Amino acid sequence: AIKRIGNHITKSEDKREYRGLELANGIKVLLISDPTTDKSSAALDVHIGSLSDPPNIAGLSHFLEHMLFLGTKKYPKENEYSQFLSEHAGSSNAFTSGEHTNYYFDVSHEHLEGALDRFAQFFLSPLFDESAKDREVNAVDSEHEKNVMNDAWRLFQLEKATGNPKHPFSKFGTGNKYTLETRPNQEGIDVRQELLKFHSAYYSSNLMAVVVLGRESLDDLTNLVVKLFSEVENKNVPLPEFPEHPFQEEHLKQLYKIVPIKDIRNLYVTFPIPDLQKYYKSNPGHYLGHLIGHEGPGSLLSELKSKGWVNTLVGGQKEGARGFMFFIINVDLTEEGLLHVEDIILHMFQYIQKLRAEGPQEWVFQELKDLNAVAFRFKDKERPRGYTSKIAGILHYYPLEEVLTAEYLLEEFRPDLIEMVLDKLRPENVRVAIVSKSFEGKTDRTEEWYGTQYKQEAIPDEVIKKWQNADLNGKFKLPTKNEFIPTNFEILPLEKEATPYPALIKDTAMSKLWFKQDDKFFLPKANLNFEFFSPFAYVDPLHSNMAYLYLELLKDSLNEYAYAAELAGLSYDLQNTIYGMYLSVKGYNDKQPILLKKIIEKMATFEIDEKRFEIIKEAYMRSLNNFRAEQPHQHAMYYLRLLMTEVAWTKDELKEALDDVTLPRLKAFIPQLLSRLHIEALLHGNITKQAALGIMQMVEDTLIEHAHTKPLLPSQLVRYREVQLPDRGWFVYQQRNEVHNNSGIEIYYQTDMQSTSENMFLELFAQIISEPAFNTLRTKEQLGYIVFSGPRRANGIQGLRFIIQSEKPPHYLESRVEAFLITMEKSIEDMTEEAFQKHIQALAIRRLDKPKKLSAESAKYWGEIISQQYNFDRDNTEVAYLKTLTKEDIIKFYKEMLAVDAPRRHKVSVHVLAREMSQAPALPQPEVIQNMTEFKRGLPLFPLVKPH
Repeated sequence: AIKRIGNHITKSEDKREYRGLELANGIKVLLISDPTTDKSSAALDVHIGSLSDPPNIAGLSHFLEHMLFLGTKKYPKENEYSQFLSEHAGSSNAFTSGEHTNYYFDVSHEHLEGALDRFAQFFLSPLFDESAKDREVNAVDSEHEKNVMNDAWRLFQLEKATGNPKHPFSKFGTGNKYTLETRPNQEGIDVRQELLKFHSAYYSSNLMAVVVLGRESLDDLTNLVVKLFSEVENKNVPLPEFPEHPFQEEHLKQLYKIVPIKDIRNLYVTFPIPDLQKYYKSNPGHYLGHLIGHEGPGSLLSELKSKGWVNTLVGGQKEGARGFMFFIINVDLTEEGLLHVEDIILHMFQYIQKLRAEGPQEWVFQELKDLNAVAFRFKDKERPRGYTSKIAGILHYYPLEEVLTAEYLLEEFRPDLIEMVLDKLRPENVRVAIVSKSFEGKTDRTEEWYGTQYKQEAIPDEVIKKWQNADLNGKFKLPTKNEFIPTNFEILPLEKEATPYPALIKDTAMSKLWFKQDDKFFLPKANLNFEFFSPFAYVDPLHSNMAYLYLELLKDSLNEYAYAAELAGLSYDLQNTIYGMYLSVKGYNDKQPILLKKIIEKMATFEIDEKRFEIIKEAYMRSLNNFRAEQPHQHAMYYLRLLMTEVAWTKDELKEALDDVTLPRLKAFIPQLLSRLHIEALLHGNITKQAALGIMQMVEDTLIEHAHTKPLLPSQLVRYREVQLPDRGWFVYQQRNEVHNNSGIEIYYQTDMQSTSENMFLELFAQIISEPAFNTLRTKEQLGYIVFSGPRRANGIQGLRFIIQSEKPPHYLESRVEAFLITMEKSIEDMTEEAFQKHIQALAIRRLDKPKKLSAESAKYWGEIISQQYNFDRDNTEVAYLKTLTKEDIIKFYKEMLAVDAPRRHKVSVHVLAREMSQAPALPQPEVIQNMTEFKRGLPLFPLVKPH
């Protein structure tokens, strides 16, 4: 079905040449040409989802697109494709939606022909082997098993599940092992003959969406792949649509009271709405999402904050099926926000009435049109993974020139659409869902798969009647026009000062300031990473509690102003560290000194409300004891950063210390905190050197203006040290989770500080323990799913750790860890020069890459500024050291540091018990650890690093 069509594609700043076409067998094709990209890619999306399954077997298309990986007529071996992307660093994956299933992969540089040769003939010959089936059923069951207690997918499926049992929306997407293979054979149904049925009948027809991120040209890749794709044969399967929303009045105007897993409280408002996909030109859904969840003066959220009932919210247009679509409003609840919900709904109806008074607005449409104008015009680049799959997800509805101006460009104003959705948004169309933990003994209708319990209990008419007629206005106003719109579009020419790295352009006894500007990237955006530094931050639980509650109520106050900036592409973040408080602003070049001036002056002189303080106290206090409940890999990493620092406060003691925190103590504390402190900042983007000096001066002068901050002396530039191990010891202890029936472990190894040898040693060892541990332990030995291996780099200290959550005895697990160590030990001496050379070159390309997004490289540089290293030319350092390595060196690495007969043994594991609690030698005995403090009492501390 070899057909070819291309022309100019509206592609914004980008240099990547593009073409789109479509083959006569129903395959959407996008041609990407770029002569400067390393990794080439391609990604096929079938416009068939898991709602198109047969009514008896769930996740059948899901399981087939799993099984469509393995086995061709040309290469019937199992991982052959995948191993071929293990040769050249590729990483395929695929995902499934209600109407789509989307394969995607990449490839090293030019090797596309191979993977495409191993990818095209999936349609001709599926095999359905022994091993594929018998391992993939375990992979699907684990895929569902990690989705058992995940509350997002849980509440997702609960939305999926409380509808029409007749609508094909009512299919179960993933499927566990009970529905996957236990259900057909107990019914006598052959799984494989169905697989052949499903593959033959459904897949082959139409609605594919290929893209090809290639780095050759357009024409040569074109007449390769059109030729290469004629074996897919059209069958004319019609386009699957739904002519009605699944809520045919049995389920409308309804409430639910839901008990979650994590102790959260949410209220959910849902509208099933027909499609406006044909109206992608005018797009009322952006207007609705823009207008509903707005946060300004006279807004709904301003009143709910003003009554203190809702902390934060998100609502808006939810994408759905071809026929129907959704419209959500999801709000947070306080105590009597849990108790006085109806009036909240009344306030929502007042906001609806506000929308009913002014009707649509045009200056809003021009404003949002200009925002998407500029913002679509100024697009940076694309991710070689994820972007292509996303566009290919949206590629179904648009011609080959509309693939970029997808929804990110709007032509026309259609107030009749706004009249339609205004007419749609009525108390008739509301779905309600209450999320609270306290509904025990009260909910009968239990979920079948997951097991949550709920009740219908339809709203009586008195509330309804009062809801329709009483839609009036109180103190609600239209959201004022933005003023943070930019006119700064001027590219600043690079100066005589052509440094490739930020120089210390300003030094005081107060601060230290680093700055660069983008020679490559050329965007009107900038980064800001202010860090407040204070002794008093981590001194105790009590002042740290006050710091967290301070910054919480700080952002909570300044949010209602912040929303217009956040809507414009002006981000900020207040955070706390072990050091002090953490600020990271990022965004455009418009009101940068101005907004920053406001921020600094606001958190400089800041005030507190009473009931606001009560809410921040109670709410984070409720957020405290949730940290018993997380997964033990997360909990174990918390213990890892617990043990491997100098001082560390546990979450219980920190939890208990809020029993006495009153508002006057904090309000006395605050300027004392603000009395002295340090700021050290990295500024990166579209400004100048002298204006940066003025911005810094501005900031510190603003501080001295408010709280009369004076500089620090360089003896209170402290850092935390890290714990020495007694050179031969292997120490461990255990904690116990209540909820999970799984044990976790993290297996720490102190090598050394980052010296030039140790970086390439540990990196090389990390890659050689990367793939075979995934190959033999998690895959082959089937230990668990949360199996993790690899490096640890913290506090200027290298490390090696192994994160494994499973249902095993942990010492049994240790024994096979050590067995894997012996396996690797033997696997060392078996290395040829090909493993050697390909392995170190793949390590080089893993390490070496020039940054694509400016926000990424700033996070790396920032991550080095907080670690006080600053050696930005570590890359040349590492590559120059890398050429000087042997294999016997890594035995020299192995023996004294890693082996069991080690004089220099620095071994340590961490156990985490489960809820209820092939040959290994005799390792030495561990220690019991009752008091971690009395443990750390007599233990040495590491040196710190000479800063580059």
